Amino acid sequence: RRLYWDDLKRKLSEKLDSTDFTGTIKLLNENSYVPREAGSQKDENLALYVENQFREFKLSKVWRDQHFVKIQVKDSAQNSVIIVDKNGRLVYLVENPGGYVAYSKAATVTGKLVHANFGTKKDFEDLYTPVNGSIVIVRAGKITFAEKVANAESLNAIGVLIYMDQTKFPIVNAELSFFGHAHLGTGDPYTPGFPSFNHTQFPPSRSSGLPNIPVQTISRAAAEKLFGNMEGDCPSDWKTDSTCRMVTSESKNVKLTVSNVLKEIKILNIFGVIKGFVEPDHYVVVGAQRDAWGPGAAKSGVGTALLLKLAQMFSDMVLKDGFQPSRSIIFASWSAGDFGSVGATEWLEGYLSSLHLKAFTYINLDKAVLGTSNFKVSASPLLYTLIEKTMQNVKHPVTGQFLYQDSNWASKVEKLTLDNAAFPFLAYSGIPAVSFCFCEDTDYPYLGTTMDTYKELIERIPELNKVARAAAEVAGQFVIKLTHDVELNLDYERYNSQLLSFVRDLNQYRADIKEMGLSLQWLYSARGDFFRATSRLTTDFGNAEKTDRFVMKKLNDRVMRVEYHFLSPYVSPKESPFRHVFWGSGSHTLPALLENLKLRKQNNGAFNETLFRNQLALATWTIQGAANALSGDVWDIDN
Amino acid sequence: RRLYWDDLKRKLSEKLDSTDFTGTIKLLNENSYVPREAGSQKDENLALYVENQFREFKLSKVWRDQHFVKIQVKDSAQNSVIIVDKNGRLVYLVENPGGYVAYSKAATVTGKLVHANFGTKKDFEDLYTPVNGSIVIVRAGKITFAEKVANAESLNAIGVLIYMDQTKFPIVNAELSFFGHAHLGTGDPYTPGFPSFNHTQFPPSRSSGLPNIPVQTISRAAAEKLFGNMEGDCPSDWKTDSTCRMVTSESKNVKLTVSNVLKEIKILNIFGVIKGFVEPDHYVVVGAQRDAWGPGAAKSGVGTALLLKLAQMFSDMVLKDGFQPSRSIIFASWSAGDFGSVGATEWLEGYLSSLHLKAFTYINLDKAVLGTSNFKVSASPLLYTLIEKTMQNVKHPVTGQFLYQDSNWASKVEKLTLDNAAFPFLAYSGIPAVSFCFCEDTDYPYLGTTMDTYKELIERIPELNKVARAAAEVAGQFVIKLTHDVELNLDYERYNSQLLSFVRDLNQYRADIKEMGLSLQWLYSARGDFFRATSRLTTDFGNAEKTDRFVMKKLNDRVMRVEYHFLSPYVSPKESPFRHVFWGSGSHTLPALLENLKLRKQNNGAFNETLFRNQLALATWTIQGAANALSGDVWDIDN
DNA sequence: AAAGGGGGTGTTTGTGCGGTGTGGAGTGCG
DNA sequence: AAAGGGGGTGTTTGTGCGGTGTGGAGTGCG
Ligand SMILES: *[C@@H]1O[C@H](CO)[C@@H](O[C@@H]2O[C@H](CO)[C@@H](O)[C@H](O)[C@H]2NC(C)=O)[C@H](O)[C@H]1NC(C)=O
Ligand SMILES: *[C@@H]1O[C@H](CO)[C@@H](O[C@@H]2O[C@H](CO)[C@@H](O)[C@H](O)[C@H]2NC(C)=O)[C@H](O)[C@H]1NC(C)=O
Ligand SMILES: *[C@@H]1O[C@H](CO)[C@@H](O[C@@H]2O[C@H](CO)[C@@H](O)[C@H](O)[C@H]2NC(C)=O)[C@H](O)[C@H]1NC(C)=O
Ligand SMILES: *[C@@H]1O[C@H](CO)[C@@H](O[C@@H]2O[C@H](CO)[C@@H](O)[C@H](O)[C@H]2NC(C)=O)[C@H](O)[C@H]1NC(C)=O
Ligand SMILES: *[C@@H]1O[C@H](CO)[C@@H](O)[C@H](O)[C@H]1NC(C)=O
Ligand SMILES: *[C@@H]1O[C@H](CO)[C@@H](O)[C@H](O)[C@H]1NC(C)=O
Ligand SMILES: [Mg+2]
Ligand SMILES: [Mg+2]
Ligand SMILES: [Mg+2]
Ligand SMILES: [Mg+2]
Repeated sequence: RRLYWDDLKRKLSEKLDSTDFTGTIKLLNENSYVPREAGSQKDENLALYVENQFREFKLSKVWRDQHFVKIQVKDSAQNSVIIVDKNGRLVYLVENPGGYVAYSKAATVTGKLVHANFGTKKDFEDLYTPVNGSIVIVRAGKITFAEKVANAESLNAIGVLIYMDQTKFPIVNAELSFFGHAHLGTGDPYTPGFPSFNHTQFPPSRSSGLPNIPVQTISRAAAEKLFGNMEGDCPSDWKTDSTCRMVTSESKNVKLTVSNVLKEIKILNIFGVIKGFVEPDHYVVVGAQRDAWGPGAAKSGVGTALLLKLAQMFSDMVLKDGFQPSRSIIFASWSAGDFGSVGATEWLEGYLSSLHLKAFTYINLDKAVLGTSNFKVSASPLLYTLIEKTMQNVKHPVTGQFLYQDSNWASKVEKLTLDNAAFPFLAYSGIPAVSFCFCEDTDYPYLGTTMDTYKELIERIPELNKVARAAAEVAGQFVIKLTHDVELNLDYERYNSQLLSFVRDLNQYRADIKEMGLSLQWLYSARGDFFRATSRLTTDFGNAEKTDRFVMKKLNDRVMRVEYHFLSPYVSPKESPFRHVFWGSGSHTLPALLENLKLRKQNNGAFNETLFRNQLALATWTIQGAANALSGDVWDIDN
Repeated sequence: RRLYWDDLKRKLSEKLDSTDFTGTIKLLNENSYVPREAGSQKDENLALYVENQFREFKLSKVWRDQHFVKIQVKDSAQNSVIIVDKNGRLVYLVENPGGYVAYSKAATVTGKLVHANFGTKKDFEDLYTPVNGSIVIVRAGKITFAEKVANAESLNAIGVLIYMDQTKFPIVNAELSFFGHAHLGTGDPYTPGFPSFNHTQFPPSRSSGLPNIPVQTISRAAAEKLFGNMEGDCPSDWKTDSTCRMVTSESKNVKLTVSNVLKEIKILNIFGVIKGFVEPDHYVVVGAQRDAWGPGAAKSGVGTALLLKLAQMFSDMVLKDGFQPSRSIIFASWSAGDFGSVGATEWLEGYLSSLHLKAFTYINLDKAVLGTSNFKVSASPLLYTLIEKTMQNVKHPVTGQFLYQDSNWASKVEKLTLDNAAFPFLAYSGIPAVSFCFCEDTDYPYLGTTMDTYKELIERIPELNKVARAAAEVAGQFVIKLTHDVELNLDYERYNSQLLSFVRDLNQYRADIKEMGLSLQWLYSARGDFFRATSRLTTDFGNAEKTDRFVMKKLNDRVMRVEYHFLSPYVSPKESPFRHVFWGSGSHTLPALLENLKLRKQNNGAFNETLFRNQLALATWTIQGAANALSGDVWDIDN
């Protein structure tokens, strides 16, 4: 190898030092590209610009991907929130919101309005007033809109109102309207599990994650108007405004009118590839959402700029600096990401067989520059060692210190959530995924609104160029170290900590497990067997000669199957897309098993004996099968 | 390569010429090994003998596999079939059968007895007397017992009686009792989809294929006694005995008492491996059922003898003749095969992650010598070219002619059925599977009875040694050509015929498809795309250098994914184990789509519009995704 | 009979071929 | 207090360690 890690890192750094990220973001926030709603003309214009840029970079191949998806848009009739008397007579209009929640059911609901803090399950459980047959008003944040709506609907609430409170969203003007989607999932909600291509002819199907109650986003002024008609006083545990109130007066009601209409649109996914020199059929996917409801400077402008600049720099290094990737690099520009990563999920569903054990890592650039105080990572454990090594190399954009300051950062990593485009890659496809951001201690206030302009981003983050340079540096080092080395730099040994944590959590209910005719010895043995398999694999890697391309291919295939073997092989990928037992959603996951067992502990009566027994069996054998497959040949398994 | 195909074929032939198959079968039918019911002491003794033989052959590794499965056995109380009056009073006992149907519901049912020909759906549809609230009596054969019971149960019959008629089973004595199982599936019916290991702790689960009505096998004398109390005359279209009758007299009823009890038993799967010299992690599995209800000479003795002799010959060639397999060879001795390939299916479920894309072919030796007139093959299309090449080489055991006599043999190959141990490998695991037999035009009469002794086999098939030698020759040539060549000898191009046949069958309902807002252009394009992918792969194989181990590994992996890509990625592997869209069972298969569309054509009212639309979408995209994955890299797909 | 349709084969993938009235490769009939 | 239990850590996978009353690696208390 003419270029080693040090020389290639230096080349990446000197490419970054002469890159104008601020100019690219400013160009992406031009009037020719905003507003940039999914399937619009501006979205298609930016897709064509991205495609022409990928062609200008002289990538190995540039190709398009058209999907026809169903999304919700505002009707000609305006959604309205209205205070009505006990007899339904008009009192006074509250607000005709400018924003809306996509995939909210188009319906009119009237009833009492009661306040939940954030819509989390703890907020609903610890709430004095029962939320049934009543509209719940929740504050935006701490969970996705879909989670809030699902939690409210599971308690038989007839509607949801969402607003951004002053404390958590210190926006100066209270009339600002924002956008979200209430689909508890990813992709097109009307083509669950299948690619939504013309080939399917779009059969009548409907995802179970679609809400059945109206959902509406209202401005802070509208929320204060509603609180003016309420009585209860919010608890101090909710660090919210003093104007916030709990329950509507007994002589008033709220009529929520939602009339969003489904629209079928064409979304483009733009791809470019830098084909590898040793193993081109294996690749790292680098993706960034392109669409945005408003201007989307931080929502999609920063990610698209990072994608374009990374593609340019990597093409320059491969073509001019002599960089020779062993694997390929795919640069993906997703569309319809504001509706739940629709483009990425439909691409994953369309090409699942082609991406199976070929794409071994997804890097998400969405909202990578969102602030400057903290560097936050949510990723698969396989990427923890790579992230730690990158953090020890990349300096902080503002302070001269390296990003690696906390030795225990890995124990504070948040699980990937539905709002992240890396979640479909990890939980559904079993491809290790990483999402990182430079963020503050608080959520970005303008994210998802009409004030998410480039001017606001450059005002909130002066020296945005350096922060974007640092984000592109960590992403480029990810790509280089995942693609140039003879080893994949995926740490299968990091799942030993995950299994230990699961065993420790499950040991809290040993009395409950002993009350049933069950035992934890099989899960203990599975944890030990997985550790032994990882140690065997590390010994094999150490013994193998690096120049021997065959044995290293075998070992790298064993490493690539690690994340796939944690997808549940017992649930329907159509009904339960997120089959990952660690990071997926559904009763097949380990957290669901722990939740069911905790329900048994509380003696609430909602515990399901048979469901828990099946969960324990399937989880135990999923872990044991992952260990067995990682160990080696079928005859080498101990039992 | 010191040894080429000709020299190695000659070595195999000269090893076979000095092999005593008759002696091995006679030894396996000794009193120390019969009767050999699953989980019994004789079954364990034969498992230990097989393990000691594998160790004596000096195979690379010999290992065991213990499963604890639930099977049905006869109670202390005898099952009885009784003729009763209209008031339920005893008339006279018909028979206390010596055999039974495993997994039949233990219940007592009384009602009218009506005759269906074989229990096939056509037999029930074309039957004058409605079979509801009545016991149906069917002839054994032409479909599995489970299929008969499911067909009867779907029409609300309260019980099933099975007998072997004189015409189809020319057994001299009419008192012979036989055995079967009524589980519409494979594996342990009480651990559906999961390995049934101690790790699962055996949660409360139940397969949907278990019948809910009593099922009993009765002797021919008992059936004639029952027909003596019947009135109707069977149609001449049923080529059955003249004694057969249709419907019970109006003044008589049949009381069927079944009291089978579940028993948990330990079954052993004995394995031996001959590790390859180039790609040991990939292997061909050669399997044979060991257990049998009776003596099981043809049911399990012949297959086990063939397995032992093949293992001996291949170990001798690898150790003494210099044969150097590129891949490995696994010799598997399954147990509990009489209950629906329980051992093989539980092994597949236990090690699904380890066998995934590692086992690329399963060869089934069960009932390979069952006669001498015909050579019958049921296999995956990927193995059709290998089977044809083997047939052109192997001479017929009796006549000097080669096995390949009919040029159109491939169009007459029967689909693998539930009674075959290769069916779980093909339909569930996506591993190409082959089952062959030397059989007559009629079913083996003693198969599954207490007269399936070695004496009957040697009387019915004189020169059994030569027929067993020919069966071992075709199996050994299968193993050699699948394992020695640098190419896998799997013909992906044979699925072009399957897709053409599917398109031709679907073209019969173009008017019905046009009546709905549907089109077949996507399936036509999928067929063409799959052909283009296969042609591209053949061109790549021709261009690639054989000595280049890396590119050939890549191409062979592309070939190995072919059968796996035809498993439906949209159904639950637990609820629908047989996910193969061609050879599986369920609404996800292409035959199910055709059946639904035919239901639309008949205007019966049972057609499901939404189900058919989803079926068409999912089948179209399964075929298109298989084509896309076979074509190559994701960027090389045309659209 | 005459102008246009559905139903048709089966390797050169072919899904076309609707305009001519049989024929691309294979092939009908109102 | 004394003999035996459930609950406990967290790399040397550790699932053990129940008999001693704290300790394997880490570590309580009736
Ligand atoms: C694929 O399906 C989409 C719709 O799902 C088709 O697009 C529509 O085409 C009709 C007729 O041309 C137009 O009236 C609609 O406005 C289109 N919808 C959109 C969202 O553009 C498309 O034509 C289909 N493609 C193919 C090749 O059949
Ligand atoms: C507990 O979970 C089991 C599933 O493990 C539920 O049983 C299922 O019930 C549905 C109908 O509601 C059936 O279609 C399934 O076949 C059942 N599965 C099994 C394995 O029994 C059961 O209903 C749950 N209990 C409660 C109280 O919700
Ligand atoms: C695995 O489970 C089986 C039963 O499913 C256990 O075997 C039973 O063990 C009990 C107690 O030793 C005996 O009374 C039964 O007769 C056994 N059943 C059979 C069919 O043999 C077995 O002990 C379990 N293995 C482990 C290691 O726990
Ligand atoms: C036709 O098939 C559909 C499935 O494609 C059936 O609809 C399902 O009905 C069950 C309850 O019976 C629900 O749990 C499923 O969610 C439904 N699925 C869908 C996609 O709708 C439908 O019932 C069938 N029709 C008939 C008459 O049997
Ligand atoms: C909520 O449930 C309680 C208990 O059944 C019921 O009394 C109450 O009326 C319900 N709420 C509404 C708005 O009906
Ligand atoms: C079978 O169904 C028909 C139609 O409902 C009914 O009349 C008849 O009684 C049923 N058979 C029995 C044995 O009840
Ligand atoms: Mg036509
Ligand atoms: Mg012609
Ligand atoms: Mg303990
Ligand atoms: Mg210590």
